Amino acid sequence: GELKVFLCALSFVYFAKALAEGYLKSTITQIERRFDIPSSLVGVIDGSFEIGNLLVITFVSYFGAKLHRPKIIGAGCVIMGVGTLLIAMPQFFMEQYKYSSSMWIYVFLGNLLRGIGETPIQPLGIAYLDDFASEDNAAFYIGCVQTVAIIGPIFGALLGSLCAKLYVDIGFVNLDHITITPKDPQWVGAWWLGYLIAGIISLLAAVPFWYLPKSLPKIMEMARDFLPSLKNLFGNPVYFLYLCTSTVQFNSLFGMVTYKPKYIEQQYGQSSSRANFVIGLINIPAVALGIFSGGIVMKKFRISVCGAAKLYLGSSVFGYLLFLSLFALGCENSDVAGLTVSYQGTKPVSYHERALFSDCNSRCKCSETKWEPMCGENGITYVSACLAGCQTSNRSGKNIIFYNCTCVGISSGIVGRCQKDNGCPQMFLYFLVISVITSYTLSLGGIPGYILLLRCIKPQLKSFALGIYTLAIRVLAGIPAPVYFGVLIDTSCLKWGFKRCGSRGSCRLYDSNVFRHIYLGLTVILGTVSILLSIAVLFILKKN
Ligand SMILES: C[C@]12CC[C@@H]3c4ccc(O[C@@H]5O[C@H](C(=O)O)[C@@H](O)[C@H](O)[C@H]5O)cc4CC[C@H]3[C@@H]1CCC2=O
Repeated sequence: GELKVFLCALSFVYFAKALAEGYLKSTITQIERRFDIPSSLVGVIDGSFEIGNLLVITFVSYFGAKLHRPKIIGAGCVIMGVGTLLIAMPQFFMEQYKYSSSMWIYVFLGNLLRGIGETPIQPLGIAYLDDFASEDNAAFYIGCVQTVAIIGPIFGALLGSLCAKLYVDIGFVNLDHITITPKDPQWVGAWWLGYLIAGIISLLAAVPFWYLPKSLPKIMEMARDFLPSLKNLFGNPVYFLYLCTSTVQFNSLFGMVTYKPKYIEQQYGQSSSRANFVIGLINIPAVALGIFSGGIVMKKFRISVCGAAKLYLGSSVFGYLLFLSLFALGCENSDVAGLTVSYQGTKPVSYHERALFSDCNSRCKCSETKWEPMCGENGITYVSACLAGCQTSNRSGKNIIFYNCTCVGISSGIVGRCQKDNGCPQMFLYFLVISVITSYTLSLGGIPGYILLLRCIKPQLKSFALGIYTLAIRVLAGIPAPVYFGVLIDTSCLKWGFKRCGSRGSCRLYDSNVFRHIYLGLTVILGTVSILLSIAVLFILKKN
């Protein structure tokens, strides 16, 4: 009765939190077309969240275990809603839009408060759900909660896409005078409406926790016992080894997921939409289904702790074994003159021989920086039409065709990177299928992980363990994994882009072989380390 009510309230809170994070991610990304934002501002916006969450996660998890957990969760939800509403404050204060000073403080404070209020949700909520539920149903409840958490960001991104379709000043200025269209690239959307909706939903999600009981059928002592509790948690070998296992596995998973869309873009030549669509709307449902399936399997067969560890190890092994198969599914580099091939059509050229300037385009004073893709009738892609030796351009229908191009004749061409011919879409189909299966298999061992985490510690330290677990994920896996993955990937960049100010943008073209090698190898190595640690965990469990 009351347990189901708490489960529903926690699921709604998880949905609201994930919707807020997904909307933030979608809006920041989609605002790029009009407002050229420095890479520092987006980084600081994300990092204020991290500081706010990490500074209080441990204290809330520990000092809130014996307090009124539902009321602390409700207060955290209220703080999250207040921060989300504060994020949208600058809209009401800035002047009407017409087509970094004293205005981003609102955004930073709103994100800081949101990160602070996010902390009591997972540790205290999961501990409360586990304490008063039967041993069989705890896994199922945690599985449902984590499935909702995984699903949420899809709804957040959908809300972001819906809001970006509306004009920024809707309600403030009559839309009849507005003559601009979203296709016109001076358009900016109503980013504040989604933040207001997310804040309202987060505030409404805190209502049920005021009526939930403290338990189902002082601070000085906590301060004194904090250190012995930490020693007991780290004195437990199962907990420490599973913490290391999860840290390494999430180091692998965050790196794989973060740069998966870019890997698809560069390896298989797919468009920007084609990759984000198959990642957000295909792999995330697979992850959610894997989590739910793991929870259902744990509940139905009454799998014990040893069985949970065995399932974790098996899921990890059978996921990374399938991920190893992605090495075979690789397309070769597209024929690009001056970077991968020379203007004479020679097969791969070394580093020292990069001949962006050639004899055929010698009469052409071209700029090195711009990247406008085009390929001629010979099937060789060129950096831009200027370096192709083209003299005249004709606009036919929706396309532009360049004539009298000297380099290709060594003479017509089309704009954009024309497709890879030697069966690359066929390989892309198998890559997509194997990636979906790998994501499902790897996410299958998610709830057995939590069961292993909760069934091998003394109960009065469940909350203070879970928070540490979360603190372990963000400090060691959530934050670092994108950084060095991106660095090692960018070591394989052949041509860099630039922004309107001069700082280098995202790399426009990578070497397919080195990119695939690094991206798959790092993930597989981290997965192998995680598998070894899981084997150690299973052996220690069998010993005890
Ligand atoms: C970032 C954001 C979209 C853009 C919003 C914005 C956009 C512009 C802005 O002011 C302008 O910023 C420029 C910049 O960008 O450098 C500076 O050059 C200008 O001098 C400054 O007048 C302030 C804000 C505050 C809220 C921001 C939103 C919060 C959530 C979101 O998605």
